[PDB]
Amino acid sequence: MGRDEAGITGTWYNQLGSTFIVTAGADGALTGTYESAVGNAESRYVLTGRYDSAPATDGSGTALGWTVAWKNNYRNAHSATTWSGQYVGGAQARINTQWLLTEGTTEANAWASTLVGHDTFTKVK
Amino acid sequence: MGRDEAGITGTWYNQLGSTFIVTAGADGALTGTYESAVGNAESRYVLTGRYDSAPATDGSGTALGWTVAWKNNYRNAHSATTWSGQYVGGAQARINTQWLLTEGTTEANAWASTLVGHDTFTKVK
Amino acid sequence: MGRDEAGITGTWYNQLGSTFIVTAGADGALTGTYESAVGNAESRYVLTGRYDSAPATDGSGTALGWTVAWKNNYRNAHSATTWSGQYVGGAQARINTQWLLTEGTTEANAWASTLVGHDTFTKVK
Amino acid sequence: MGRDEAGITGTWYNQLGSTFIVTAGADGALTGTYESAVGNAESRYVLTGRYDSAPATDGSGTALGWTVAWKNNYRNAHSATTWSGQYVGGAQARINTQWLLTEGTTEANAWASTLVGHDTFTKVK
Repeated sequence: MGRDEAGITGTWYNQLGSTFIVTAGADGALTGTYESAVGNAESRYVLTGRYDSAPATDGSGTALGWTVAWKNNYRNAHSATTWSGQYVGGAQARINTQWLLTEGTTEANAWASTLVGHDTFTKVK
Repeated sequence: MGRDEAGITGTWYNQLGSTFIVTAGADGALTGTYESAVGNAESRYVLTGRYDSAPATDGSGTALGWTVAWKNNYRNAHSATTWSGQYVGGAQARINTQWLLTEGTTEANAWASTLVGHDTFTKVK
Repeated sequence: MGRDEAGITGTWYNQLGSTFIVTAGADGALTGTYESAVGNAESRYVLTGRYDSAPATDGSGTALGWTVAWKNNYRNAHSATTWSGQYVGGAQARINTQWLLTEGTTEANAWASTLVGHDTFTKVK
Repeated sequence: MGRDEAGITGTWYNQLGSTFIVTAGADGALTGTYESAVGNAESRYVLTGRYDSAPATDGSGTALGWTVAWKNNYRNAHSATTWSGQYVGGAQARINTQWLLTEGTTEANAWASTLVGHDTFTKVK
């Protein structure tokens, strides 16, 4: 059982009103679904990622990351987002992330392929 | 069969001499192993990610991303990297990425939790 | 007179308790001083940057950016931070930024040269 | 006289064919003009920034950064780019950077305000 397997598993919400549904495996796996409240997206998309299943015991957060490719049965935005961040446990548990959103482009437009931003996920809202 | 399933599957190398071994699934899954030539890393680490299995047919690249958590049987760097980028097929196939490397930190040090960089992967070297 | 010259000029504070003192010029210049509450920093450092002196009139924010090199009479952290973001005017005025912090490194360590993060500045606190 | 004042001052070119014309001051200032070969840009734009005028003497690079707001007499792209990076001196001198490009947006679109990328500048091409 990963140190924060129970803390990470469940339904999370970010500041945009997106919904992150994840299961943390004992082995370090993250699996689930993502629903974006914004952008060229509708309904759920598959996500997969990894987390540190044996984090530091000095009060540090737990490093994790995941990917969504923005293709499902409804839409294809020809793009993928990766979130990189840390889980911080406790009464007001949080996942604090930064993300990179890449779209497929021509070589001439590849300089403009990637958005960067930050999302904070909580168990409420 | 994903449009670039065959193009993406295989062994890739970046400019640091790291080795990315990946299998692309028909469903959009990426699975495999990563070996970093640099940093607090030794041997292989599990990776998982996603790719656009039906990309644009206008000469755009194929969006993809993946995650490594830097824990294996040898070491634990209490960190995770996510790569976000695009696959560009052809004689000199490439995966062009940007990445985010987050370490677990205390809340006081969380401003300094995340490195950013860029890796280019080719099928040779 | 830049559209938001008066709105941007003044003393700003971020979520870390750092202090950003800036003058916006009619020509698009930003000049002032930065004092970091965290990291290898003490007292004030010179800053310079630019802003859009004729922003869109459709309720969009005002794009701006600035640089600090972390050398002053007290310390030299051999690093520079750049903030890129937008000014949003009104009762609860804000500057919403993302930043890149580069340290001088050897070529072997250059993959690890750059931190990324996000700061929100307000006129209170 | 800054350690790399003479090395940094001059005309630089990146991989897109953009032109960076800069003067490094003894005090740590960068001033000059930028001409982008791509995007919503024409002719020269003002730039300002900072560099470490007393870098480490252990073979590390020299940290620097600069800003362009994409307004000139010809066009206004309501955006600003900041480059953060390091200068590496020698026969094949380089400035290795990462950048953040923010556009002014509405609050509803602010998640999508910022591009990230990387530019390498050389004294030839």
